[PDB]
Amino acid sequence: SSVQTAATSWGTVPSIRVYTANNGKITERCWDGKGWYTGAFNEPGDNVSVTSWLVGSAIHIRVYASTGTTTTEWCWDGNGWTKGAYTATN
Amino acid sequence: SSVQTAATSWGTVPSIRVYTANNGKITERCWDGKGWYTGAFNEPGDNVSVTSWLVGSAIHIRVYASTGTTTTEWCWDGNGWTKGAYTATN
Amino acid sequence: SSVQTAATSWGTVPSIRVYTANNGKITERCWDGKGWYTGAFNEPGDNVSVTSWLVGSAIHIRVYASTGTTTTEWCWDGNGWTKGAYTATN
Ligand SMILES: OC[C@@]1(O)OC[C@@H](O)[C@@H](O)[C@@H]1O
Ligand SMILES: OC[C@@]1(O)OC[C@@H](O)[C@@H](O)[C@@H]1O
Ligand SMILES: OC[C@@]1(O)OC[C@@H](O)[C@@H](O)[C@@H]1O
Repeated sequence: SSVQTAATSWGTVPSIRVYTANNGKITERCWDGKGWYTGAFNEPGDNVSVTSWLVGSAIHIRVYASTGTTTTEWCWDGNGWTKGAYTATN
Repeated sequence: SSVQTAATSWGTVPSIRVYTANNGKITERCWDGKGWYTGAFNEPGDNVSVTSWLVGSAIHIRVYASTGTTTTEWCWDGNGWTKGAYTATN
Repeated sequence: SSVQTAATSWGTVPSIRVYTANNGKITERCWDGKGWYTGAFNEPGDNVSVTSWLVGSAIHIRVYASTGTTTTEWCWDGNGWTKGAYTATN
């Protein structure tokens, strides 16, 4: 068994976020051009995917964390992570 | 065992598509700014990845669905899903 | 058990890169508008994710290859793949 990752990036420098699912926990490593550091995202999950988009200079991130058949969406919109409206009927 | 997801997004609103592989079947949930709904994509696969690109206002999506060592590419180019030219020698 | 893929794309044609983890090995298939071909990326790993960004017309790619709890970052910046600075404490 190996960890499972998901990655997103924005800008030209760039900024990168790498999410790793490891033993049921998803953590985040961050690059903003001057070294990797540990991000504020730490949530349960066995599987992770991510997407992001810019609006001007403002980044928006969506992380999809799944355990069993339940997927939880986590949202970054400039001022902290929040749970999103995503639902699915798996 | 957990489901496995892949996500893409475009624009600023934005639009988001989340693909979930669950028990050998890949389905699609969609956001266009006003609620999540079930998309037209429903194909067999144990693993999924996705990428997309805009040409002006027109979205193009590629979904890579894998079962065993066989990966099938599915294409959205504005008027329905079609099988793509992707091949690999896995 | 199925192979596991990750995909990225850039431009409008577009260019696409699809990475496949298969039996501990990650390989790359490439589209630049006129057929799929095998890319120069061939590295060990049981899991793969990818992100990319344009700077003008220059593509930059980051591939995250994981075996066990160890993730290795591979970088394309226009002139060959190189190992990146990414670390994590998994
Ligand atoms: O500046 C770092 C940070 O705020 O960037 C946005 C998100 O990736 C956060 O989890 C992360 O801590
Ligand atoms: O408007 C929704 C839709 O047409 O958007 C493009 C694709 O994601 C389709 O599967 C989906 O049904
Ligand atoms: O032109 C093809 C190529 O150079 O494109 C950039 C990377 O995807 C490489 O592995 C690949 O061989």
